[PDB]
Amino acid sequence: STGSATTTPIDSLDDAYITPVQIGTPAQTLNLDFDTGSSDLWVFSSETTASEVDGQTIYTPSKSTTAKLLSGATWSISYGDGSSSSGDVYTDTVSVGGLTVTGQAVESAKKVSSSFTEDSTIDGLLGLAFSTLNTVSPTQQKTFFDNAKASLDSPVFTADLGYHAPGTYNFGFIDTTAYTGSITYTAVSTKQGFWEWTSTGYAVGSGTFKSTSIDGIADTGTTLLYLPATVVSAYWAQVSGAKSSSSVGGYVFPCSATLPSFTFGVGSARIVIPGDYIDFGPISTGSSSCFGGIQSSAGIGINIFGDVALKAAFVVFNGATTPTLGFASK
Ligand SMILES: Cc1cccc(C(=O)NN)c1
Repeated sequence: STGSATTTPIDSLDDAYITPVQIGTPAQTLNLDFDTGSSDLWVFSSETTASEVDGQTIYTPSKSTTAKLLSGATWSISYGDGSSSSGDVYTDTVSVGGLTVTGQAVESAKKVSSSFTEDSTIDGLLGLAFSTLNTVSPTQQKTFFDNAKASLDSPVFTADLGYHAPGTYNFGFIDTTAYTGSITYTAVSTKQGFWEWTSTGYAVGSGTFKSTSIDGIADTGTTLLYLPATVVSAYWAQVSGAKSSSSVGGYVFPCSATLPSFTFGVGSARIVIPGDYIDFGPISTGSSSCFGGIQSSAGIGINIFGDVALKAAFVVFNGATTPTLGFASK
């Protein structure tokens, strides 16, 4: 089997991407945020505290003939941006792009934090990191990909995120028409539950390539590119007027400035992030100060290849017995 679904930015800045997901019988279609940095599939639901729901589409398990309470199960998750959600669990049929899993753990939110309430476009998350990060207790549950894996033609999924445009998640196959050149594969550590790998270095604009190991995660659920402070300083030093602002919480620049590209290494291969990808617009409406898409990972504890980086590439998440990551230009 295979599946193929279109993923769509939620706003004009590509702050996140939503993918339609069919849950239950008859199908309830929810728009979920596919997140290779977490491992819970959770949704706004009929059980979510009423005051915390504002425009989201909800899953109602009582209306699904295939929904079964996972008795005694609870879940509770906190994300890197300080947001959080929690609730109980049902198993139900879940389909993505024609690929169907039965008995998928669907985590029903009883509580979500303010940032989820305030974003009407995201109806929940679909985690695609390793199942060892799943928060369901007392019995940890498997991700959609983990459950689908044995049935897939090939044990892989791919992320092809668009720049200010729709893209694609495929399951079970590699679309050889979706990238240029070759796919370069690189080693993955699963020890922290993430798609964790080591970049071979970077360059800024037309600058020479600095060979240096940068350990980080491929994380579709994170908007920006977070790298060591040395690397980020070297990037913004090439942008006239750029400054790190403690009041804003990162690097900002005048948008009258032209942004250089940023290149990262994948083995001997190179992925080039165009300068325009690194522009996240005015810090507040009407402001001439724009927020940077490359920020310091200092204090996060880990480097994060988020959407800014991944949308410059065709990315293979290879879930073979020994997992690997593949990157191609496109
Ligand atoms: C590195 C890290 C730490 C905490 C949460 C996340 C996550 O959920 N990413 N989408 C990632």
